Amino acid sequence: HMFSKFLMNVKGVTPRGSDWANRLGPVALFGYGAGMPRRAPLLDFFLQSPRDCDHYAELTIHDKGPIECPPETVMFMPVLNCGQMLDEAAGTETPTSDEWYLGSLEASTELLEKGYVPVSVGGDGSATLSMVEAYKRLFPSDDIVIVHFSARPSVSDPRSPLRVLLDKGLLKGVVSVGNRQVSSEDRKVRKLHKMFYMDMHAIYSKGLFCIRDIRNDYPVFISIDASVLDPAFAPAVDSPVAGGLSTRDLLHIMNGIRGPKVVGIDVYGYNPDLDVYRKDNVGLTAIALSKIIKEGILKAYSISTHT
Amino acid sequence: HMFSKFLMNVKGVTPRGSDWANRLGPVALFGYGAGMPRRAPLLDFFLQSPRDCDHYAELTIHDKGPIECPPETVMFMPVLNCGQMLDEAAGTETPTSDEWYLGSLEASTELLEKGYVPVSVGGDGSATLSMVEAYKRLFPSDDIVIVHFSARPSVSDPRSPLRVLLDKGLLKGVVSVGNRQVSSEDRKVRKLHKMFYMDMHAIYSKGLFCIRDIRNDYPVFISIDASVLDPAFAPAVDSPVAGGLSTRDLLHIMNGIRGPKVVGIDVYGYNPDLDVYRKDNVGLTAIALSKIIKEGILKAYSISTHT
Amino acid sequence: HMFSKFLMNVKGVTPRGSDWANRLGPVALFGYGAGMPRRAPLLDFFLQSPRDCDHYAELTIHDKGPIECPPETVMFMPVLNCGQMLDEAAGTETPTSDEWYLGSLEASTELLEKGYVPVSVGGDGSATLSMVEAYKRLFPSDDIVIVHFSARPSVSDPRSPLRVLLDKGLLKGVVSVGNRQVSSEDRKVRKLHKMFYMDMHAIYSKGLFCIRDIRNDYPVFISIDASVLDPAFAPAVDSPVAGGLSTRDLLHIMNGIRGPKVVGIDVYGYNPDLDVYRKDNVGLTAIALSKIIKEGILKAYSISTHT
Amino acid sequence: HMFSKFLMNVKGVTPRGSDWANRLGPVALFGYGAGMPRRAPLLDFFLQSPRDCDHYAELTIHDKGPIECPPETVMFMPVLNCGQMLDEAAGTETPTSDEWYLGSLEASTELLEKGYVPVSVGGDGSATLSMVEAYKRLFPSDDIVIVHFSARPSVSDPRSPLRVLLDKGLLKGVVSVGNRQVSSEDRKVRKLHKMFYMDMHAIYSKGLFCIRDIRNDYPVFISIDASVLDPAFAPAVDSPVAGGLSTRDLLHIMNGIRGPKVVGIDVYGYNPDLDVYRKDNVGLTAIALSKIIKEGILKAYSISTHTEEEGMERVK
Amino acid sequence: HMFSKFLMNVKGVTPRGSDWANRLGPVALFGYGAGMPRRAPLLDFFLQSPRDCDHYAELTIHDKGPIECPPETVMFMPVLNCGQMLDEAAGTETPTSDEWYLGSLEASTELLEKGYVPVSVGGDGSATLSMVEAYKRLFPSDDIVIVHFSARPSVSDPRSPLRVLLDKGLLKGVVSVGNRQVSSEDRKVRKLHKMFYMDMHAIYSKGLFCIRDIRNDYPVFISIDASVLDPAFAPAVDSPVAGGLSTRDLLHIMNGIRGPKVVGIDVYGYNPDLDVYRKDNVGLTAIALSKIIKEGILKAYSISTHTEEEGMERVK
Amino acid sequence: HMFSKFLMNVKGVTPRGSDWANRLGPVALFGYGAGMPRRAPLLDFFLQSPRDCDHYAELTIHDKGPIECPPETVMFMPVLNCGQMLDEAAGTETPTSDEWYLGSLEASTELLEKGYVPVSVGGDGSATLSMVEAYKRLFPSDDIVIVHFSARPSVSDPRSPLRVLLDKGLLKGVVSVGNRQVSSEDRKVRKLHKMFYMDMHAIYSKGLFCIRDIRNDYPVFISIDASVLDPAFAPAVDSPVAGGLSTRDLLHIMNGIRGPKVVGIDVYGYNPDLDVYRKDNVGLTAIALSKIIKEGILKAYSISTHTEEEGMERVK
Repeated sequence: HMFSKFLMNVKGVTPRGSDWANRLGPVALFGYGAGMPRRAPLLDFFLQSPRDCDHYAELTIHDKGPIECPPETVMFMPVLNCGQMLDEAAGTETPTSDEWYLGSLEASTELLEKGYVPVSVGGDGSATLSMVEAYKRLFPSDDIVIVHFSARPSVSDPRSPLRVLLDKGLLKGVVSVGNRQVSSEDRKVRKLHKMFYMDMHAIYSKGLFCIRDIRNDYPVFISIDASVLDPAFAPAVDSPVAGGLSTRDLLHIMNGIRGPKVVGIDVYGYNPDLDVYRKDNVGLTAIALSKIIKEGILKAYSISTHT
Repeated sequence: HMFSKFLMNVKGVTPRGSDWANRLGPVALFGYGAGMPRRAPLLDFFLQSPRDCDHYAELTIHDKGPIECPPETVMFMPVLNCGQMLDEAAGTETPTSDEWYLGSLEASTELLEKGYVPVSVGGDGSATLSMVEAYKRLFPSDDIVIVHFSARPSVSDPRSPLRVLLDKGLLKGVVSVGNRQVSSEDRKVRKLHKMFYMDMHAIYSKGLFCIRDIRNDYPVFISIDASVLDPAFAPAVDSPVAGGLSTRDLLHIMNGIRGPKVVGIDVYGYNPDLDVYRKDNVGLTAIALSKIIKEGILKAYSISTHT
Repeated sequence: HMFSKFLMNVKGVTPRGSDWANRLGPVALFGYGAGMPRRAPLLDFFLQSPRDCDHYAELTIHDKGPIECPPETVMFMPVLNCGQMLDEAAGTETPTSDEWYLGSLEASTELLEKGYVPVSVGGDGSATLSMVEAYKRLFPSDDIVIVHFSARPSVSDPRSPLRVLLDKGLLKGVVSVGNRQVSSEDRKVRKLHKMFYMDMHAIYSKGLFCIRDIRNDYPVFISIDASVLDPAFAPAVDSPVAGGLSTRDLLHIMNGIRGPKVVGIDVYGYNPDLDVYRKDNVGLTAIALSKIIKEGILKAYSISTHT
Repeated sequence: HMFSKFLMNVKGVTPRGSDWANRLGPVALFGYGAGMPRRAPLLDFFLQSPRDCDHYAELTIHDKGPIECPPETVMFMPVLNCGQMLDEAAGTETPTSDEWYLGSLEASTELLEKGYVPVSVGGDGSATLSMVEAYKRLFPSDDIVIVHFSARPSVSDPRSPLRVLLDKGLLKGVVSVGNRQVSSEDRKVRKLHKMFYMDMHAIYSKGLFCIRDIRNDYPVFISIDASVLDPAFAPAVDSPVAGGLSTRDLLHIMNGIRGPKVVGIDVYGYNPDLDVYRKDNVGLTAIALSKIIKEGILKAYSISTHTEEEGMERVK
Repeated sequence: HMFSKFLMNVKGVTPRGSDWANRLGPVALFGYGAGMPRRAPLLDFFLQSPRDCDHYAELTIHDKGPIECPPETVMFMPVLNCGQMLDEAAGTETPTSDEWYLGSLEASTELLEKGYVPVSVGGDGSATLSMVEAYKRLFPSDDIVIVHFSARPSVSDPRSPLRVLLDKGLLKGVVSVGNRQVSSEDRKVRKLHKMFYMDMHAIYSKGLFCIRDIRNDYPVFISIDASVLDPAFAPAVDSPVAGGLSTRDLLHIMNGIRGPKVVGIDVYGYNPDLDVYRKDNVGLTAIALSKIIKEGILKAYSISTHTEEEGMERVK
Repeated sequence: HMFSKFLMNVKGVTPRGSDWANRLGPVALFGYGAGMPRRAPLLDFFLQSPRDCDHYAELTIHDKGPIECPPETVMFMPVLNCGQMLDEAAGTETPTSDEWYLGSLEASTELLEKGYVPVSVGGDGSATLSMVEAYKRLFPSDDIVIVHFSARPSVSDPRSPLRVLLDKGLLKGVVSVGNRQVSSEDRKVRKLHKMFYMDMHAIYSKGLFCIRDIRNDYPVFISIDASVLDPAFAPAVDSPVAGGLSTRDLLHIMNGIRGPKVVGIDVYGYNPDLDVYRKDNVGLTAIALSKIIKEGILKAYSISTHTEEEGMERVK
């Protein structure tokens, strides 16, 4: 409804240039706000952040096409900024969770068929559900695995984005990283669906930096909940749980993610009303998530299935 | 005096059910406020926190008995909430350090003879002195060792809780973990009483996650000062010292604590007036200490002398 | 101009006692404010901080001489407090970057010829330029190497303190530690001047605590930018970059710095208007940098070329 | 014929008792000499070696049943000594390859149907083909994985035991350990049959005492060629290849073998005429190999699919 | 009698000078052949081996005093060669067990009272019993710990040297290193006398180059059985057990031995008739053992209770 | 004379083709027997050993050219077998030291000018002096570093090959690996010529599989004395020193050798009369050494200055 301006802009996105096949990318970036306050400054804060990555590459942000492939010598990575989905000036009505879903499912379908890798910033994680279904519908043959970073397994509620994808059998497998609050009900669902998981204490006690190897052949959807970070690095989350990952811990682990291609990326769990602020009113979580998004984009451009 | 309501409630606590012998536990929880502001929100914040532990077990909080042993298949851990010692509505008079001592010594004696493991939350660390003496008086034959987590050795002042226990010879040994501010006077007392210590830089440079082994046969009292954490994780401490433990560091190390039983647990050094707050007025230290308390309780239920 | 009171005080500093030759030290401490707000509380906050180091030694702060060598049994380390360079009560005029330079170059020249090791606290890093030139002019034969801790290489701008020293060929070599934002232009300058660097992800993935060895024979200038720390530990920096060093990480690495003597120390990049504050108005970065300064001083007293 | 005395003794073996209900074991031990000199003293030398193992347990060797399942915690491991297959006394004729096969096939078949874990000692590796086919014929349902210790992949030759098992499609998977002489034809067969391998240099550089905890749920056959050991430890092999495992290395690696049960064990590649001998005529390889056989027997009694460790899942 | 020539030479040894004031050493070296063949060439072969050690120091062998305490930093280690105990020339009679004991007891007694650290070479291990009792008789005040390198616990037999020392209550503690053949009766004695042990498989899995820094304050006797080494390195032992230490492994582990001083050293378990020989008749075990004896002597000159490292305390 | 047949065959070698444009190789292999018994079978035994290497590549031995540069990805490594230097058939006179030198000097000179990497097998180490001087005479511009594997520094004697090269100032640097017998005169020469060294105990304690990634840009000569290996792996050396590298250890360490190219390789210190033999008269050292020669040849074909890893610089 007030996604309409955002939706029509994605509809007219110039399709993948014919030199982007046999090539990872390009990356399509947009803002997602489901379950979060209307004022969502994370996407804009990212666009303001420096574009030099941890690895020796640089993001190139374009508000509109044409998005064309550069030489692999200069190593630039084009990002098409599709902006916020919610037109914050088109009204005061709050979109229902079903409206967020439909709008997200439509934007993902469009960006994927156009040949872009969709990267959603913000929201409560419901975006994961919509753009995984969008890929599965467009490519029913492909097997999808989800690498999910969170403090919680988030598969307790049958209406959870991860739980819905599992019950509908759209996922080949699930990799849960950094859980540190696991209920018995979570364990039952983990057993039933046979999920692979590495809880926080397990990662720590077995060399946190000693994570590099093991081969994965299936296209990967990367779902990142901000709560996977320790509250000292990411306070702006609902019901924080201490003893989590550092920002550098998270970057290292996600750098070791293997696969033939990235299905999509979801960064979420961020609430500006819960953040810790510097005296100049900049939030800690925004700073942390800004670099996570960047290295997520780089991963979408450089992911390999085995080394 | 205004501990009277709290004290009479402990007096009527139903003694250990006859299926709790040959069994670790149960755990008795109460609030302690000596040397700290009257508004002590840490205990209440803990009771509000999620009860799923790092390990696959769950705390079960009861305000009153009966506290009975469940099957070891369901793995529940009963915690008897005895509430705050200081009746914050009974007056405006501040209890002296001697009154805090007497009240704490009486509550500990009662909870121990009832068959409970006492866990004290809050205060300045003086609670350590009182419930160690309460155990020693009730069990003069048993040898007690203290595992003490702090940024400082805290044995300089002859009136320090740790120093008093040492001079009175109630301790078999002392394990100081994570010191990073050691005076020459501290070193003299460490030499005289032959304390085992692993300073912060020593822990770090010799594999922080490489701490697991070595056998201990003596019942352990766990004394945890919040200052042992780095100020980035626990700012709410008097005279903070940078370069400390992360929350995950602390959880890992305390998980490796060995012994036949836990004498008692002291979590302290927390001042709400010194904390760093999120925009929704929740303090970082409260979040950190909330999980430390939980895994301390779990340790009291699962501690083993050697593996 | 309003450095005049500070400058005349350094002019009358009692020269190195004749028992300080064949001996590392003493250390001269002063405040530097170039490129930063006039209210610079870092130096005063350090002087207020505890003086017990990580290692079993203690700083002894003297506002005036005589600064004489104590026995190596008591292990005291004299620090001559020269106070803030900018007389915050002498006027409202802001010194130009050229005035900061001249004033700093003059104070360094004086403190060095007096036999002191200069330690500058605060500013934007321009102090590095002035006291390295002061040493080179006084000792043209000696070869100088810089160990530089920063999130950025800071050699992009031809007017950067590090870049100027390089182009003028006053440095034997450059060790950049903890970069995590490297532009292509940075890489070109790193290649041209043949700088040794260990970027953040490289340090982390190859055992962060596994850094100890390798021999260095050249006198070392230690330049520390606060941005090298993760924003969770040091938020008070311009344009923060997540995924940085912890305070303990930094202390460990700098402890492994080898050399025959310390040329000088620069701690900078701190802006009180950008810090995260506790409820009692103490900044996190100030706490972190306070201990970095202390162990920097200790390094100036105990540095060795190889073990 | 040559195997007559041995076979009829194997027939009369009283099947394992009901006391072994859902229990690993027991183990049946016999000599196998295909492709090797007539004097095959490795079996005799093992039966003379100490019974105490690395881990705290004791071998108990028996020539005849009943094989009593010991009290739950005494840590005894009964072994049924079935003796030598070839009876050198009766006859002077060397069995053909196919005769060795049929002999090993029937012996393995009988012991398996009686509920024994067969452990073959000696030979050139042809035993691996026989007893794996004996198990697969008796239990077509079970999926078998082979852990193969050797200096060579031993699948280049179309007539090789392992290559035959793979071409017949009788194996779920193959784990080759300690190869250090791999031909191009080997590598062509490796990808063709998708077999897992950890070459010798790869084991060494990635911490020899750091071999993973991958969970295996398929019954394991353990095929051990002596050539996997360095010639300094096991010189009694044809065409020795330097740069191999130490006996300690091998014991550690085989101790990490995972599975619900062992389908069978084959220890081979030993030739007395190629050994290095002490002044009292005891060979070094035989010393090393008797230790290998013993810990192989212990593995058959205590193998497990994985070590359950809370907080982390296990890759299959 | 048989020990007559050796004993009277030991008697005439000029006691260590005053220059050794509060100093480790010196070391007295002698041959000991109890339980072993008459030709015992290990001592002669050691005296022929190079003097330069692993760590930068040089052995200086002497047959007669005075043994001058070298300048503080020249890194010379004087060794007093006391020769063979049994004189094969004088007489053809084999000494009984008790005669070996009394001979070793008196020799050890004399060298200790003269201020020498006794290093015995050869025999079956009976020397450990003698010189430990010689030290304990001379210094009842001192508490002794024994570090025992062997493939076997060697305390099952009530008549075993180590078992006798434990039953007589002459030891503060015992550290058994490298066991890989442990019987149930052994384990019963181990808990009964509360002896510390690190079996071979435990040493290997937990990083062989990762043995701890536990502080020891008691004087150490070092009892070294050659069987602790793998048969590939030391085949000249009775009943060899595969899967042992390399010579390098052993040198590293014994280099980590802590203590105020060494009470004595015994290197045994070597039999020339069981060795593996090169074409020029040099045995492998003798090569390995001479290196072991040398680094044992160096240990006696430079042993320390602990390495003081700031920030962390040391477990006793 | 003695080298007549060998030399004139070396002269007629057709120089490497233009297909080797900016390419490592090819390798020329020849026997060298200075200081050793007349029967020198190490070369023959290597030419009989399997061609397949540790890493996936295959040796292809040739007696005569043309040596065709193989397709870019077939992983063949052509080796030119130049045979034995000394022709035992023609004449019964032992060459003097200087005659060995001149023979090796001219052979090395010819092969280098033809664009071959010379690999010498056998001798006492004198070959190192010859071919390094042959390279330095042909390429005075290039700075050479020597990687020297030995149990001894081998620079005490003023007449030692390495000491001569250092005194003549023909080397940029020297990396001594695996020393375990270092005299005081050695240490005096070490600081005097500022040579880098990693002694055996230092390699072991600091993780044997943990040797660094230091970048080297100078052409490397690889001088390999068999004594660097433990006597259990290589007993056929003069005055054996226990506590050395395993064959595996050595292969790993030499695989980490960095450089733009190999100037030459010398494998020596082997004496058939000092070896330990199997019952079929095959020596253990020869087995180990043929593996060493093979991986040395592979190193000459695939050596690199450093592994470029993003984010961290390399110490030169």
